[PDB]
Amino acid sequence: VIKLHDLKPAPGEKKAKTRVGRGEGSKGKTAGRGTKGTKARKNVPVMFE
RNA sequence: CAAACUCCGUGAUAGCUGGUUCUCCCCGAAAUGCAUUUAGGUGCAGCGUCGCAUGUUUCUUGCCGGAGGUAGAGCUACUGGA
Ligand SMILES: [Mg+2]
Ligand SMILES: [Mg+2]
Ligand SMILES: [Mg+2]
Ligand SMILES: [Mg+2]
Ligand SMILES: [Mg+2]
Ligand SMILES: [Mg+2]
Ligand SMILES: [Mg+2]
Ligand SMILES: [Mg+2]
Ligand SMILES: [Mg+2]
Ligand SMILES: [Mg+2]
Ligand SMILES: [Mg+2]
Ligand SMILES: [Mg+2]
Ligand SMILES: [Mg+2]
Ligand SMILES: [Mg+2]
Ligand SMILES: [Mg+2]
Ligand SMILES: [Mg+2]
Repeated sequence: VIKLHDLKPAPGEKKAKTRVGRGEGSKGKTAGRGTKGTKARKNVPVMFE
């Protein structure tokens, strides 16, 4: 018997989103951008070497 | 006031400064080279990580084959110098 409550997503379909910057517990204070730098502020184009 | 004030383009633009919030488990860097209107930025390769693949090809020692050209030494051997 299938009720609307027993539905199960398949193992591995649901990968949790990565909420960058939410405490030193997981991703803290720099959001995986390292310390100061251009990538630390906005970005650099796809082109300029 | 070395270009008045209010509104608007306007979230002007900031390679600069600050800040970036709940827990645990696993691995774990560099401050190097090259290039750069580049030197406090950035990209490539090394350095980490995760996955896949080759599953030891890697490591240590012993022995073997090797080329050096340093320490030292030498100079009636040269270049110098006494
Ligand atoms: Mg900071
Ligand atoms: Mg720095
Ligand atoms: Mg950086
Ligand atoms: Mg006025
Ligand atoms: Mg407007
Ligand atoms: Mg505009
Ligand atoms: Mg602004
Ligand atoms: Mg900007
Ligand atoms: Mg500061
Ligand atoms: Mg460790
Ligand atoms: Mg083997
Ligand atoms: Mg030998
Ligand atoms: Mg020999
Ligand atoms: Mg000597
Ligand atoms: Mg002698
Ligand atoms: Mg001579």
